Amino acid sequence: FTLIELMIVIAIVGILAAVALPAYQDYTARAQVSEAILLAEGQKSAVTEYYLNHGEWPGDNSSAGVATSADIKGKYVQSVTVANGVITAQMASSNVNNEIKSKKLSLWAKRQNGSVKWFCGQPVTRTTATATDVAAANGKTDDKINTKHLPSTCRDDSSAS
Amino acid sequence: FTLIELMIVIAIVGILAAVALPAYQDYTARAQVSEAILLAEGQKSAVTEYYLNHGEWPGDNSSAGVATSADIKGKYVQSVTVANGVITAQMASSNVNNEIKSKKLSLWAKRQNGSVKWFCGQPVTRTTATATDVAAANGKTDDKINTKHLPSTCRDDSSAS
Amino acid sequence: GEWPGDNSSAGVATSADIKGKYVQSVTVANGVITAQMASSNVNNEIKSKKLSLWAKRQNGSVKWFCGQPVTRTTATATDVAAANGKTDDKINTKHLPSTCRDDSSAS
Amino acid sequence: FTLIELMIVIAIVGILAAVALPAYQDYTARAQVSEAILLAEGQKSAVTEYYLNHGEWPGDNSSAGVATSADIKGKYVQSVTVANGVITAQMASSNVNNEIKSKKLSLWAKRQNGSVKWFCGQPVTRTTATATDVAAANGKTDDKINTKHLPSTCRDDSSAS
Repeated sequence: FTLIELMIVIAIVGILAAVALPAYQDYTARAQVSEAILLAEGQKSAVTEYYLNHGEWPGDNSSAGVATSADIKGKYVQSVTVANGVITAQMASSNVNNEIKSKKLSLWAKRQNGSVKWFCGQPVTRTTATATDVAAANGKTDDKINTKHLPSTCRDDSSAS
Repeated sequence: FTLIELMIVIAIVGILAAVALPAYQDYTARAQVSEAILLAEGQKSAVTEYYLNHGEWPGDNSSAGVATSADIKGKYVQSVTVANGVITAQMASSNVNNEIKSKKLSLWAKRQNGSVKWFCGQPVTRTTATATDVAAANGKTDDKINTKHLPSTCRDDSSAS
Repeated sequence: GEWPGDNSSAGVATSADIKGKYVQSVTVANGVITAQMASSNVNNEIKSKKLSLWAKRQNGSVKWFCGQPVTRTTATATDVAAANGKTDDKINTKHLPSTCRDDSSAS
Repeated sequence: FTLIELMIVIAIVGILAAVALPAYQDYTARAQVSEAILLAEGQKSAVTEYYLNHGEWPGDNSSAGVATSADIKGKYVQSVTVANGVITAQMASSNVNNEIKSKKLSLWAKRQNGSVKWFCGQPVTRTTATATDVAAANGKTDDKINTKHLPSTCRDDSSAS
């Protein structure tokens, strides 16, 4: 009945190759998400510049005069969009974490002691291109990204100022 | 007693998920610190200009006529200050490396073959707005930042000339 | 262009700095870094043992080496010296895995 | 023999912390180099002015009447020199990329449809202060800087006209 001991070793192996893997489709997502974060970053400039020139954020890419929603893109990026200076990009719809598939988070800068502070966080939009305060246009959170599937920092709401 | 071998694999896992992570609260700090570095940089201009116009550094932001201590700020920046042309900003007091929480380092330019050379390094202050030589006003090193928690370069003392 | 003679040359966590389980020292030697086994709850054998970490400059930048406690001739240099500590801290290549079997000579 | 799998993970870590870092002593150099580029720029004016006034470049700083070789300097700059209007500065001899340690590249403007075009590139010198064409005085390329360790643009030879 070392066989048991064997079948034990079998048994413990039996229930050892199942459900012993947390959150990795969760984890890949973050980077897979974060890949999307990497792109619209540059848009912030003319967005600022537009705000810099004018004092008002650009209502969008085109207000800024820059690459629109369906513009600048690639892997994990099926849109890149500005909203009254609030910039946003979307996850791809495949080869992703099945979860984060096609998700976004906005990028909104509200004026500081310094110039302004952006925010890597939830899909939101600025009340006006003129304003700095932005609105949590949540898109029923689909594009919104799990703060879990987000890293610790990039967990911002429109409220972020 | 493959169970041992198992419990070994357990055991080696046992003492594998503890203390195997150096210095990352240390590392984040650097950037979290370095974020603070990013801001007072612009102040150097009028500071120079003040020194440029006058031949004397500005005793501070206000001597220069520029954004004071509690002026220009944001994340990881709970002050930004000039001291006889020596400029300094402080770490935030939260969401930081618990270590570097609320820390500074000065920025002091002393006149060159060229114009002058600044220094990213420890909270210090210039002897006079007129001078270039600066004093290692150390604030008991709290605001002073760990050269470890600093990157290799930004390791300057008032002595830096 | 020179390695740090140690943690402090680098300005970083010294020998008795960064540590925990199975780590009773962590030390740099002219850019050659080393840590020691604990002195208990270990393999009674490997109890209190080390192996250095030395990078010598490449076609690429440089290549480190997980292997025996050694030290770099100079902080300036890349070549490192097999400061062997009478092999106590040195670790059995058997009690080491196949890869982490490097001597100062490793370049 | 998950131990193997372990020692594998060890092994792959074994040969993972060695030689997996290209060209960064190469990269720092560029900026460390480029720092040196930043300085002699202003010399171009009186150099031009000398050429502007006269029609001839200044044989040097002193011909122009400006800050000589061992003049204007600082970090990564252990000389700044003009050569018949061709200006040049040298890398420091420490705290640098051990490679680029003490290296130069000239700065030579040759007359255009417009006025003239300078060139950020290899240590060279102008045939005459009167001329525009410059000579690839190469100093056995030590001061000359690796086009790799240079950025893409600043890759000019005396021939650059």
